[PDB]
Amino acid sequence: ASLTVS
Amino acid sequence: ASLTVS
Amino acid sequence: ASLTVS
Amino acid sequence: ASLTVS
Amino acid sequence: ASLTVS
Amino acid sequence: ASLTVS
Amino acid sequence: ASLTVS
Amino acid sequence: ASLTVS
Repeated sequence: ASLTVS
Repeated sequence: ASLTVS
Repeated sequence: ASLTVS
Repeated sequence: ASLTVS
Repeated sequence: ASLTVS
Repeated sequence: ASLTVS
Repeated sequence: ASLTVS
Repeated sequence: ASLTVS
């Protein structure tokens, strides 16, 4: 699972 | 901007 | 899922 | 401007 | 919703 | 520095 | 959510 | 130095 922020 | 969780 | 703001 | 949640 | 950069 | 989104 | 770099 | 994401 992933948490992506940009 | 984008925050993604999955 | 996503939160997008721009 | 746009806020999206899905 | 809020996007902050600083 | 910070990028905050919520 | 928060991304910090310092 | 630090990279913090949450």
